[PDB]
Amino acid sequence: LPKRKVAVMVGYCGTGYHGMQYNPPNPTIESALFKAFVEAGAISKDNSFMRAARTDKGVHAGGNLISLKMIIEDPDIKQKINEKLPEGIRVWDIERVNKAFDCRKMCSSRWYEYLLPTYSLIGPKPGSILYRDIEESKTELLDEDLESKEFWEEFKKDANEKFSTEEIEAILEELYQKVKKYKQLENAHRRRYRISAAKLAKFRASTSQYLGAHNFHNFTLGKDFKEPSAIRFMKDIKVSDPFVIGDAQTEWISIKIHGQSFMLHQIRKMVSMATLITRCGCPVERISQAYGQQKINIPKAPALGLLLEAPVFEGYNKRLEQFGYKAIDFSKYQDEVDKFKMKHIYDKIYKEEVDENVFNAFFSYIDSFKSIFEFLTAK
Amino acid sequence: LPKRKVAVMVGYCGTGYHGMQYNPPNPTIESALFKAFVEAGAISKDNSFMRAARTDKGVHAGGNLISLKMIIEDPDIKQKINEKLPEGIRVWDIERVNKAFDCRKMCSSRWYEYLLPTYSLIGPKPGSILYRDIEESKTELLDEDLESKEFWEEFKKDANEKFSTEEIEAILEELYQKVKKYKQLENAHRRRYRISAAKLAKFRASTSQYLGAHNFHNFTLGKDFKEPSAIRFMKDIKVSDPFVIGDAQTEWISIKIHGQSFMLHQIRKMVSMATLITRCGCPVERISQAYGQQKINIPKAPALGLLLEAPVFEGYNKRLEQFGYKAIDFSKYQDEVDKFKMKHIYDKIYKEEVDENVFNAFFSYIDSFKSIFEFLTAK
RNA sequence: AAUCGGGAUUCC
RNA sequence: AAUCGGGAUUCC
Repeated sequence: LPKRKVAVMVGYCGTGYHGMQYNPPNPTIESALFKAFVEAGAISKDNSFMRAARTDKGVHAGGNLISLKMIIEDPDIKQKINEKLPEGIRVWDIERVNKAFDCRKMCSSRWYEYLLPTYSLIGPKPGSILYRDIEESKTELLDEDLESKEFWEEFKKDANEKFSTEEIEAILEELYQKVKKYKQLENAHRRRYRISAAKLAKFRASTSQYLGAHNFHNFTLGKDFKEPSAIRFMKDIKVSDPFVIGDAQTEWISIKIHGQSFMLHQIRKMVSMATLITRCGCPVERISQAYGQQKINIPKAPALGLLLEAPVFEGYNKRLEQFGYKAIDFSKYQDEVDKFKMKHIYDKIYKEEVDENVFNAFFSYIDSFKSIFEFLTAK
Repeated sequence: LPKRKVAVMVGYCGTGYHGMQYNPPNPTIESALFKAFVEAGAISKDNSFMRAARTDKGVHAGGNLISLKMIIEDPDIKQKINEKLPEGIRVWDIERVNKAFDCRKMCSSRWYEYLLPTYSLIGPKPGSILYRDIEESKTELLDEDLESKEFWEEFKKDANEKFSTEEIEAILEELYQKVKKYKQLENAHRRRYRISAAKLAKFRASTSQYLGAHNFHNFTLGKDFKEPSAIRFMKDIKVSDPFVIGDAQTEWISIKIHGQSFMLHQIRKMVSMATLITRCGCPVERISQAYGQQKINIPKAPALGLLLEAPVFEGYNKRLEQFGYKAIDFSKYQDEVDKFKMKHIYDKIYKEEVDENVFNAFFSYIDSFKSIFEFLTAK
């Protein structure tokens, strides 16, 4: 059998793996793919290549690309690779490429998707360091939050009807059980929340303010203003209408992002900054100042909701001849990709939000901390 | 089938797991054991217990204890659990216990074992921040290192005979390949090393200075002097004679430690401090001052060499009646445990040292850093 | 991606 | 045990 270069389109669930890039001994998506290539009979041995995107730990992807030389001679090869692969990783197709094709260089654009529970937009709890800081803004009258005021007031109403004035604001048998029941009560109060139209409008205003070509040095752990890479371009960004899904009936929103290229954890930093602005009520224009002088520390959002929709290859497509090599279009798989998304990615995100408590953790930590200086009605 | 409380003795390889304690969704030794209990038919469902030691991520254990109620009615049950378990986790035996038995409380003592490559004792490289600091000690004449002087001089001799004055002390095709070949040369020079008797004597002197009852606040990430837990007692500690094992013919030493109880990463902090004292040549008595006033930051050693030999249960053994319940003695399995050690733990440590480059990483990082103030011939 | 020094949260 | 703010190393 001869060697033949080829490109493999793949989809996977990022949960339970240490990223896309091969990095032993920790199990990675590439490691599992390689293990499935020798079980189907397309790889030789020893060692060896490129990839469209290097998705971080836990990040899923409806679409990703690898490029390698394999024995593409068996008519039923992709079926064998899929039978030798776990249910959470699928190979959509195997299309041939040329020697000039570079997976990292010829990546024109990228489509990402972030699932976000709507209760992430509720303001901080009374008694938190961020609330008292926003309260300390009672000098310069900023924004006022009447929505989260009624939410936390209703939670305090429910707590006094379920507890009997237990000073359970202290921890380190039944007191453990009391505090756990209290935390479960807060989590259920968050999961019962239904977002308004004004909060969604503010969130979409910030997301729209992300659009265009800007310096994104404050949305990455990297060099500052006078760096080349910091300038990047967002082509499209859309926050979907909220929807309720799951047994717990949590409410979610889907943020679809279209970009040229991306920095380290740029998407998560952007989504976190948007949620932080929407939460306290800081002026939406304060996001533009994040492009400005003073460097700020914004923590990136949980990687659980991050999902790489698809990489685009406009440059390689146009430069392709009329006959001989097919174009790289991910829209030609939308049926199987949508089914796999719904089954293995989306449902896993819902279950892991309900159990692993990722998004509750993230914002219970934001209130106890650097980034407060930006959203403190003064910077 | 009725419920029956029991204690399971277990052994495992820590590589590829996130610790002993059950912590989903990350795969743990307890998670794999539970998955193997329902595949053999000893657990019901839903959820649920104690454990002798909570071994950190990557740490292996020739012996560990769990306690749970299971259906111990099938005569060939342990064989089924072992057939339903990966090769890297074994159940040695399943002996019954009483309701009073507490795995964490009645743990009398613990035997740990650390495998350490001898090249960890070689002093810092010329041009490192720690060398120049030890060089800055050319005022107060401390210790002088003639052993590592000839080692690094011989490496510089070999580099000039293999390279042609390439200023490859700069990085960020072939220059990458040049630097990689240079680093492989340094690693091979370390692996060819054979420890002397004086260095081993100094290492054993420090290890012996660990013995007795002392305040170990500087050997844990925790509270300082005026804390209760900091006082702990070491009963026995022995560094074995060096031995050469493996295809790469690396030289190792085995440090066996016997203690009452242990703090967070106490063993690794102790081993790292011993190696740090032996390396630069700081006075062995400086380890005693680590029990003293000034708090110091000592980084814990790689968890790869750490191996929990066995927990002891002297209190539960003596308080046991003459008939009815068997004593918890781990020495009754030494054959199978030694075979499993040699095959799955020790060989894995050797392979992971050669490949994953753990111990080379650790000490190449010590030279570039807080802890230098202790071993700088002045504190 | 992994390790380590500290600071913080969630599950333990 | 996991996440995050920075500082450092190893493999990339």
